[PDB]
Amino acid sequence: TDWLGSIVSINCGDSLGVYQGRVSAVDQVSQTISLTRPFHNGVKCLVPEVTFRAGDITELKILEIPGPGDNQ
Repeated sequence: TDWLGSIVSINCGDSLGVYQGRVSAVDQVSQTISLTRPFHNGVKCLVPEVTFRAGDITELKILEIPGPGDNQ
C-alpha cells in the first residue's frame, strides 16, 4: 500500500494505454490501484476515479513520491 498518495503514470498495455494521476487508493486484497482525476492522452478523463488491477499494468512510473503527511 506504499503507492498511496504518489502521483504515477500506469501503462495498461496496447489496448488501453497510459493513465496519469494521484493514487487515491490501493486494495491489497483485490490487488488494485485507484487514480483520482486521471489524465489519458493529455486530457482529463471524464470519470473522476479509475481503478486498475496491478496485474494489468506493464509499467508504473513514479512522477512524485508520497508526501510525509496523511495520504489516506
